[PDB]
Amino acid sequence: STNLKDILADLIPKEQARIKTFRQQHGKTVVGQITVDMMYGGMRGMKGLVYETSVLDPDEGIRFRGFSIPECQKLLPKAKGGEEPLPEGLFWLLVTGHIPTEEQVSWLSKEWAKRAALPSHVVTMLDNFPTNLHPMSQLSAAVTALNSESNFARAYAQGISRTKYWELIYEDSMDLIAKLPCVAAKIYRNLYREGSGIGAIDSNLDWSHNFTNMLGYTDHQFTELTRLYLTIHSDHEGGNVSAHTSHLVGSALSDPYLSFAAAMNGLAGPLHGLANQEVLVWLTQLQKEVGKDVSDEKLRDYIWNTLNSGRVVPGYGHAVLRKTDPRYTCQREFALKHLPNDPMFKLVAQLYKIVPNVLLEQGKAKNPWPNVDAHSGVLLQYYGMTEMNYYTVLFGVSRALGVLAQLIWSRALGFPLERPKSMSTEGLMKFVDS
Amino acid sequence: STNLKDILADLIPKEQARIKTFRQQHGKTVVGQITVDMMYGGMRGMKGLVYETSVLDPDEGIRFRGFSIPECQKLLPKAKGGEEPLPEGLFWLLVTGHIPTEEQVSWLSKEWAKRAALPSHVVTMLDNFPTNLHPMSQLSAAVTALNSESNFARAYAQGISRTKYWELIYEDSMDLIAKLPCVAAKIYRNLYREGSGIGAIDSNLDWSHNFTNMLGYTDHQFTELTRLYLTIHSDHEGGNVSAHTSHLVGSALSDPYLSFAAAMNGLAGPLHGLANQEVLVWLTQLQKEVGKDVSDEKLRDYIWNTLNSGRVVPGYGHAVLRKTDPRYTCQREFALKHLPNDPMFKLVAQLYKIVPNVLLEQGKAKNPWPNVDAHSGVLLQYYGMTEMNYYTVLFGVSRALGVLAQLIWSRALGFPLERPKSMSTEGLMKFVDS
Repeated sequence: STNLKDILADLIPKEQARIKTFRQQHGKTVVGQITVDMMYGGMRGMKGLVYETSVLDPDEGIRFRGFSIPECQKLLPKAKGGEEPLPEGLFWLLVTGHIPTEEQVSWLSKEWAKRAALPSHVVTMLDNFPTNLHPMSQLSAAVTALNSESNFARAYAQGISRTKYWELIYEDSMDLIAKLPCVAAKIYRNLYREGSGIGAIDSNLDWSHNFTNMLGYTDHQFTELTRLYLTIHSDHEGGNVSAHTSHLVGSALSDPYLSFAAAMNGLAGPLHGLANQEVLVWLTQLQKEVGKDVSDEKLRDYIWNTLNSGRVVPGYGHAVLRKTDPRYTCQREFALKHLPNDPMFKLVAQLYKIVPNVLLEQGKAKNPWPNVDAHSGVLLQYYGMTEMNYYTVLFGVSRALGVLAQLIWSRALGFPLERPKSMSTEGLMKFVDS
Repeated sequence: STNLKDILADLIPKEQARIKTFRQQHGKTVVGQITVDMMYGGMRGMKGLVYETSVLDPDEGIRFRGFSIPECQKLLPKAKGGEEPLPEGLFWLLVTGHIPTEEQVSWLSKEWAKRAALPSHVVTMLDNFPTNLHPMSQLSAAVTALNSESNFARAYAQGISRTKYWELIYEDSMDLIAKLPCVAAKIYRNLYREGSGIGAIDSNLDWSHNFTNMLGYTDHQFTELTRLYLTIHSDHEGGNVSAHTSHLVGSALSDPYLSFAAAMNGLAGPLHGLANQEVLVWLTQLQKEVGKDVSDEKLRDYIWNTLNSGRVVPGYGHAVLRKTDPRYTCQREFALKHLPNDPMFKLVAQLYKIVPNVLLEQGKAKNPWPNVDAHSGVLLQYYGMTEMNYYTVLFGVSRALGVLAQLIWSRALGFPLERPKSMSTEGLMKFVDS
């Protein structure tokens, strides 16, 4: 059927019954050890939470409810006259575990169009932000202010059953996804197009297309790039700072608006949300140093000199994943068919030819292949989206789809408050003796 | 000396050297097991992080760098003509591990006065928020907007040494603590005093007194209640949602403004920030049901009936702490000397007489004593602070002191990104076989 809520309602008791019998048997089964180093080291390598929407497969990349990225590219529905997978369909996949039909994606598109509205106090707030305020701060602050439209918040205050929490979490999550393009386009134009207006929603367009229209972009291939981008950056397990922050805040029964905004303050941190920008800065510098006509030998020399100097090539290397990131590969294929003669893409492609063979030869990088962030900037830049501070806002709007799909499930399955135990240094030294 | 930064700079390399040798020896020492139930159960009972500023002692209550609450009441400096401990002094204690002198508290008071300023865009934003927007949302959104004044953010973007991060984290944290009363009083008056102004900072007053003036309160004993309140709600280990959220977001190198605002979205959740309000609602109902002249027997009957009905007495019970919460006791003593004939306090006191003996007799509650949240509402209500939505904003302003004391230390000690490992249900079932 074309009602995502009905399907979701049917799947929940079944997953509840699967988890109930699993924990009965294996609840006290041990899955790991905690060390002193793990406590000092940011829980590195500690299995700490259940996050159902995605899992990293060391041989194939990130999987979306079992489906690899190549599989999602082929199976997820497209726009009419398009060939890139729609985010609507990714969202359906993460909530249900099932690839949706054309009829389901179209319905979801219409639903997000229906729900897309901003109250006048958020509009006013956004127009009064200074140029001085970072776009990620604008995004978080405006989403926090939209919790005045949270119906989970208001219903909880009146009293509702634990077993029904997921219902209004789903409703609030759908409304938030619907509004994100409006909030994000508003920020873009207030900062980078002199306060010009974002125009109106067209209810017959998909999410991505309404977003590029609101941004003021016109090129069909930019809209196609945005569909791909938003689908592939949508989720990457629960351990990363943006996912875990939404999870943790969500666990206190804070509504989707509050949870997502907290997540964006995490994504804004330079150790989580700047990888795209860092690669692009480094490519731009490289191009200046070495020139646009560079020989395979001269680039190899520069890479070798970089590594011998003890610096790293940004966007390359991984401890776990054993092949090139499919999300990188998706963007490479886009580039080859739509901007194969762009000079910055040629540099990116030349790096793909040369760097990994150098890295295998040095023999240090556990796996010498590039990730998604090595390829994303040159594509945005090609279509005139050159405001690098804004890149993390796009990642955010994408990542909403994954974190909110999980959040619905967390509440459906009754996941409790996240409350690990902390220790001081002095305390942990005493605990060591026992 | 009277420079907190200098003292802090002297202590850091010493704690670094203590941690270095500790992890050399005991780094691979195991401190616990992780079970499947712990993953499904919000990391309950998993030792997961190092948080230096406070530790829960099962026999004495929460300790602030080793000092119990009774010790902090006697040793922390007071205002002239006061007898309640100043928050300034608590902050000094958490940063240094040392009880400050009078000269140090006074200096800290002057520093927070010096730094207390709002830019015009935050003022405008606060005045344009609707009545419809919850005060906790107002607080978080305005603090996120103040990251435009973060000097850690701007310095990081230009490039600074890992070893110097704590310096600007300290600066930004001091500025944020300084501004919180302005932001919080602004919210109070815009919501509950028809938009009237908060007036100016007096540089010769302490933090609490400037806050009550800005709120529009006049009673000396209210200012004294606020000093006590802000000192005792300041920190309670790292495991709670507000602390852990600041810690986690902080770990991505997000600045103190972004970290604290994310923390407030966590505190806003009903499972973390509503305990005060819930007790007060329940006391008000109780008073109606049973009357103001209630006999010890009639109240005992109502408590017994409540428990036999299988409901709980809010603000009573604890799995770990084996005596009455000192933070409760602090408020009881305040009440006995300043509002001993208040009818709601008499009810609170009558409950203290009767409930715990009933709970020991039922023999279920591991420990039958009350916590801080059982006593805080009746005191706020007595002085005319009756806007219960606002109670969580006060808790927030207090909790800033503890979470930001830790955050400075996290960066001084080079704590890395918090990144536990997540698993799907399906994945965790497969991992079980191995």
